[PDB]
This record gives sequence, C-alpha cells and structure tokens, in this order.
Amino acid sequence: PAGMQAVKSPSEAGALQLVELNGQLTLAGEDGTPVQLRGMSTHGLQWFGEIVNENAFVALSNDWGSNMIRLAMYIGENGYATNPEVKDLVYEGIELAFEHDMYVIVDWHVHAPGDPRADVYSGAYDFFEEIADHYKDHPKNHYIIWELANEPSPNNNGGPGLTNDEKGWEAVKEYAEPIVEMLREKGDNMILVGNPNWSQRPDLSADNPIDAENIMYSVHFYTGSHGASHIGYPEGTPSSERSNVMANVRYALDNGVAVFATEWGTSQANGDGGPYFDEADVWLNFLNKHNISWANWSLTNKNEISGAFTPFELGRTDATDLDPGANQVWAPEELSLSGEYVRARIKGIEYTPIDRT
Repeated sequence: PAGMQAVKSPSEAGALQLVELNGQLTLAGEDGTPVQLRGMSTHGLQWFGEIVNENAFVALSNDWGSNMIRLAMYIGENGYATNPEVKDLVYEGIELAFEHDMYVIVDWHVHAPGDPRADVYSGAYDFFEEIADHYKDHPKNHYIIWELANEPSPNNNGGPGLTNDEKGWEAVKEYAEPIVEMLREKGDNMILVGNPNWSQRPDLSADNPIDAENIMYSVHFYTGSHGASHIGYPEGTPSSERSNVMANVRYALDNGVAVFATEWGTSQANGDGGPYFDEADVWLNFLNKHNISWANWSLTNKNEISGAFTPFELGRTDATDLDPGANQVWAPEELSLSGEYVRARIKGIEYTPIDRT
C-alpha cells in the first residue's frame, strides 16, 4: 500500500543498524535508510507453539505483509526451565522466517518472575550463546534480532521482582551486559533490551545506556491501559515523575537511544478488555511517524481479546486452526476483531472490518 516504503523485507534491507536521523537514533538497513519492522508475536511457545508451521509463516509474511515475527519463549510458567523442548520451536521458527523472508526476534521471555537475574533464568547466557553459535556463519544470520528480557517487572511469581526506578534498570543492565558482550563476539545483530515496569521505561535506559553498538530499548503498551500523550516531559524532569508510557518513549528518543515496541496489544495490559481501536490508531500513528518497529501480541486462538484468531465459543465459533492450510490465508471471520485490525495495520491497508452479524 502507499506509505509502506520503510517496511522492507530482510532480503532487501540486509543487516540492521542504528543511524542518527534528526538528532535521534533510528533503525536502518544496510544502506543507512530507515527501516521499520511490523509483525506479530507468538503467545507462549509452550502453550501455542502450533503457530510455528509453514503455511502460517507464509500467510503472515505474504497475506499479512509482515517483515518480522517474534518468538516468545517463556522460561518460567512451564516454559524452557522445566520443558527444554520448547527451544526446538525457536529453531524451527528461525528456519521458517529465513525461508519466508522475515526478520525474527528470539525472545527470552522474562515474565514471572520479573527480575531477569532470578534463578529460574540461569540458562539465559547459554541459551543465547547456543543459538548465536549455531547461526553465526549462516548467510541469513543477520535476520535474527536478540531480545534478552521481555518484561522486567515487580512480578514475584516464581522468584524476585524488580523496582520501577534506577535500581530496577541497573538490575536489568547488570543482567544484560555479559550476554551483550558474548553476543557481540559472535556478531553485530541487534539486541533489544527490556526495562522496568513491564518494559515501560526506555527513558531509564536513556539515562544510563549499555555501552555497546546496536542496542535498542523496549517499550510495551496496551491501548486499553496506556493513554496517549502529546506533551513530552519538561527538560530536567526527574525519573520519579515519568509514568506515561508514550511520553517515556519520546524521552528515550530525545535523549539519544533507539526504541523498539517489541510487544503491544489492543486490550488492557492483561490481554483482555476492549479492543481499544481508536487508541490503537493514535499509538500506531505515533510509532509509524517516529519509525519505531512493533510486534503485536499475539498469535493465539485463546479466548482473550488480544488474541488474533477466533476462539471456540460454544454457541457458534470453533477456534481457528493456527495452520491456515494450503491456501495460506486465514479467512476474515477466522481472525478476531483484534487480529483483523492488526493485519490491516501491518499491511498498511484501510481498516474495513467485516460485519460480525
């Protein structure tokens, strides 16, 4: 569609880098021109790993027009720590993304607990070392983007949580710096680093950034809970006052770091409520105007509003199969309100939703 110039495929854009455009750092391809990635995040690979299949990745790359996909590998909550097999899906997902021309975000999905240094996350360094080692030599190694800790937060389910302040950011930085260094020894691939309060604090990262190349900081928002803002923080505003997620993004960009919206939803923070579409238009027009890449949560048929596919509803609707079949397209009524909207926004087409009767 028109205005989609920057949403380039990896075959075209090549290795990603950060360039200074108008005093701010932005994602760019090999030739230095800005590139924006738009795509979907899987739900937990231990719960909805069925989405990693040929027809689904063809549909998402071609029919939905995604130039990226995010693979959410939970470690706690019956993920990788207790069920190592889920890593097989990370490999398969990378293979399909390579084949179907999408950048792929390998996400160590820190979530419960919220401190990435917690014991259950002990395999983080070895996990990234292993995946990086396998792909170092691959001609398509530059398609991989590493996301080291999804949502640092106060969540204390299964270990310690983190505070929403400098101490919480310093904890993430302490976790991240050895892994960043090892990953830099293996390549130049972009690393996306989460930050406090469920990655709502890229501003704390801007105040104290990781000294390394090609590091971007996450922002996560749900349009039912995180209200848009047009007034940025006054110069000199201390971190204690910075609670509006949109204004925190503007702060990060104005203060020298690059941001990547690695996860957002059309519901309230939980994954339910709404959807909140007029809000989603304001947030995505903000992201798009400022060349911030985004991954929407999520590729699931679970009955929750953020889920992209129609759920089982006893009365009348069976859950959409996460494999779309040979035609490699999911029919309109097989996408939920949220999935239908997000597909239109990834594609950059007009939002013309079907009558759901």
